[PDB]
Amino acid sequence: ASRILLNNGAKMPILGLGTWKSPPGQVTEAVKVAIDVGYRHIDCAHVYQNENEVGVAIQEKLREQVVKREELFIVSKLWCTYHEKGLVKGACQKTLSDLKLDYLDLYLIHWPTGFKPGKEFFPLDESGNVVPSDTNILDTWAAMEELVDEGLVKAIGISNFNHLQVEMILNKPGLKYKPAVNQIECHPYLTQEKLIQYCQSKGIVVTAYSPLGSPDRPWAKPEDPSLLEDPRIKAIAAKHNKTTAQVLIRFPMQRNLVVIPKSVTPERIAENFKVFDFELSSQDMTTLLSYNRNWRVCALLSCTSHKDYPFHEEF
Ligand SMILES: NC(=O)c1ccc[n+]([C@@H]2O[C@H](COP(=O)([O-])OP(=O)(O)OC[C@H]3O[C@@H](n4cnc5c(N)ncnc54)[C@H](OP(=O)(O)O)[C@@H]3O)[C@@H](O)[C@H]2O)c1
Ligand SMILES: O=C(O)COc1cc(Cl)ccc1C(=O)NCc1cccc([N+](=O)[O-])c1
Repeated sequence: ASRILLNNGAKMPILGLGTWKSPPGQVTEAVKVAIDVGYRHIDCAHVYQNENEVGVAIQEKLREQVVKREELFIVSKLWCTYHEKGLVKGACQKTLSDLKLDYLDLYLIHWPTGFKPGKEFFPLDESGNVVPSDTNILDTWAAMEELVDEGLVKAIGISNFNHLQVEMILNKPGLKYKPAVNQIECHPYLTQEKLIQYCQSKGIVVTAYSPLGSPDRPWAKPEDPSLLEDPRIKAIAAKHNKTTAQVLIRFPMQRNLVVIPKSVTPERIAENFKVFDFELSSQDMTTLLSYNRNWRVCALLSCTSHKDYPFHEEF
């Protein structure tokens, strides 16, 4: 199937286009190309500073009648400086206006860590620690629920929540809507088995981010492993007559995950979508899982003393 059923009763395309790092001068064409070659899910965020340009492409393909709005699944995320109850609707509405949408299919709490509101996305103290917000994830969640009840978003969810944090929301007193999605880092070097089964056992769909290991991440170092260049993965790809990226994308698909590879390269946007006509064997799957090294693209030293920092816990 190309879509997975969420606990809100809506269907979500299991392949989407990521947009973090997509330059504002190239992401309009990248999203236009993606829609033209079949993509119906775009992963966005205010903090990525390119929603206006992504929105230009969405609007143009709607206008061109390449796609209908109902056929699209647009996702964005509440940035950390907007966890306060009074700031959530505005933050959502700014994203909607930029994306030139009247609703989002899914809106996520981007990180469990709330930061001091202001112009700065990472407000810092003199020693470089991030300045927290005294807002907690359950009050932020109640504000997310209000967005559903106002018709601005069809589904709400979370991202980078560890299993204790997911658990806290599922056990929130008065919980009105369960999280539909937990969007987390996942690839053969960070296979996430425990957190994934926990979420799936609760009816929470997991989206895998950085599925290719985010080779363009701005903090990359030489010592770092490289999925795309791992000869063991290259060999599985060769066997299947596919590219390494195609294998890295099909892998989470077969674990019942949604996956959101990013590219601004038209040829790779198309390649990355051509993953619905081959199957990895159980053995291939277990082999790729065996490459786990608990290696994370996404974690910040500036946040490690925040009370809600998600990655001290095992999972
Ligand atoms: N929730 C959050 O905290 C969070 C965090 C990180 C990421 N995400 C989302 O997840 C998306 C995907 O993660 P990501 O951007 O970190 O990295 P990614 O998708 O793992 O990797 C993107 C890198 O791979 C390259 N690439 C793409 N397709 C390729 C192919 N077929 N062959 C060779 N190289 C290829 C891209 O190059 P070109 O673009 O130059 O083609 C780019 O440098 C993000 O864009 C964002 O939407 C969410
Ligand atoms: O977060 C993403 O979607 C991708 O990563 C980005 C993207 C942009 Cl535009 C800016 C900054 C980041 C980034 O440093 N994310 C890591 C991060 C953030 C917050 C808290 C944490 N944390 O660990 O508590 C980690």
